[PDB]
Amino acid sequence: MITYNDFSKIDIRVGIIKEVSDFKEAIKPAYKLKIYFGDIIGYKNSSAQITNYKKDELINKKIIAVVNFPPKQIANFISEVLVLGAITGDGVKLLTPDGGEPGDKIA
Amino acid sequence: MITYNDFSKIDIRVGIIKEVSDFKEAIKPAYKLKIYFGDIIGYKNSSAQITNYKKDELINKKIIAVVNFPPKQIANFISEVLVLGAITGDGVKLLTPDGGEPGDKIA
Repeated sequence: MITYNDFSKIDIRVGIIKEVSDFKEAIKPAYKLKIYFGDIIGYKNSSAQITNYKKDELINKKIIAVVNFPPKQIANFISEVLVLGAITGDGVKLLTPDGGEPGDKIA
Repeated sequence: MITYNDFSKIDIRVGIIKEVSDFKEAIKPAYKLKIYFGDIIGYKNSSAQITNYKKDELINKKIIAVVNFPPKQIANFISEVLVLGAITGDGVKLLTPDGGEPGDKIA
């Protein structure tokens, strides 16, 4: 129902979470994440509904994100990337790469 | 580059690799993978350039795949889904979910 070309339009990278705070103003329970995506992209912020994880579980965790969306305002915060996770019977479960560095690209 | 809708159009699921064999006719080194995506989608086949993994590393592994591409013929084989992995300095590294069941959808 899409093309292989449609998927190539999406820029999906490995990132590493470096800071986590509560997103107090958000409707949904959420964290503000500051994520490093390597020497060229640098740091981007994200809103993520992943409060099933404790903050200490996310520090230095390698995650996967869409990095070429338009910035999304949510209250007074700008979410710059979308962190990918599966919607499961036990909440959102992050996607992780088996290995890789921040800024590595999904094929 | 895109909008959120460009991403939402892509159907990305958790699947589990059930069978792995060598894709002997492919010019790139690749495995043929039979992957279970839950009781609605069922089984799908994929060609994956992940021969840096041993076959016994992949059996029972939860992976992430795009499930709504058109089928892609590669030699005499039809690859039905795209298994997602990061392109790293040490080869392709599969994406895995932290948890989830086959057919669970990426948000």
